[PDB]
Amino acid sequence: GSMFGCLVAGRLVQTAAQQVAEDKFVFDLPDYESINHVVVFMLGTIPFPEGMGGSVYFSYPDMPVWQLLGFVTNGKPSAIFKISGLSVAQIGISVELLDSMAQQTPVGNAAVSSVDSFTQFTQKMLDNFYNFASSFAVSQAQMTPSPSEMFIPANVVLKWYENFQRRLAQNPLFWKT
Amino acid sequence: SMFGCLVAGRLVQTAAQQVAEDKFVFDLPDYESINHVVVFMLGTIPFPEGMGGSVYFSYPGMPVWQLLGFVTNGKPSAIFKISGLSVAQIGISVELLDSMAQQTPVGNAAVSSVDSFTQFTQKMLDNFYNFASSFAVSQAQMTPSPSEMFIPANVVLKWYENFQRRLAQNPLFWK
Repeated sequence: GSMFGCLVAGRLVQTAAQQVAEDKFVFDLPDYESINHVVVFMLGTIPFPEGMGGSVYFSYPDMPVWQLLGFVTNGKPSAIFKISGLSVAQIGISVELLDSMAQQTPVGNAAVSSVDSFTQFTQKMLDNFYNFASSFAVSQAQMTPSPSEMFIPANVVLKWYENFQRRLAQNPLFWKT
Repeated sequence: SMFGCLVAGRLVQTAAQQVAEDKFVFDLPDYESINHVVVFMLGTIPFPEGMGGSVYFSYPGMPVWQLLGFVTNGKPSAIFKISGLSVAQIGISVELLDSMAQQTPVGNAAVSSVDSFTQFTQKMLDNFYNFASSFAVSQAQMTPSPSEMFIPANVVLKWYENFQRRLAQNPLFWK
């Protein structure tokens, strides 16, 4: 039956999926270049049969190409997936065996966490630093022997970042007021 | 029922509590585990012409409401970041679109607060530079390590001055 919902921010919820098989459902995403995230969820009307779950796929025609985004289950009946990166795209939902889904690997870049904003900035801050500062990095063997010339060890970046991750994992709001 | 409400990872709720002829409420248990909430129109009942929906969030402390954003006929769905400010509430108030136009949502789909995230970026920048600066060493004081790379301290300072200057002009210039 009709057990799935598909949502793109700014548009109306889709609840009528084309059934391309007994265990497969497909939504169309028109003008998908505009879309960063998709919300896929169970309608709450029909649960997954025993031992079953949902494998969520995305497809952009080039012909099609199905990339595994993640999963939807009875205990986790909704998810937000990032579509950015990878006119009419498709969202596919395959009803699979749970033990089969357990051996599948969804593409990284698809998962959305409560920490993405903080992680994205910090990584881009350090990348920005690297691209700028590494052009000036030198080994000791390469230095013009100036006794008072000040330097900063490059490996402080990794030590700061590793510390940042530990602090972020323990509390995403360690920095707040 | 006119609206749908979804905490990402949980089951969608579609049975809003009408508390007034123009206001609707969803109850959300355990808000400490709530990160993303999706509020949308079911597509059964549209707003009357000239009206829209202002979405508010309340968290206990004692209940304080906050403007998350809007859902309208023009934009029938919206995603809101919640983590960052055990039962919370999503409130949907039917308002004039002209009234909603002068309201300022604290939130965003990516961050709970535009101003709190600005504070985050500024603190991370300062914390990183402060940490890195601490290890400043003159060539006279360096202990021989052939496989270590060193950055000129003035280059590090220049990057820091550049980054905060650029972060000021456009807080999202990095992305």
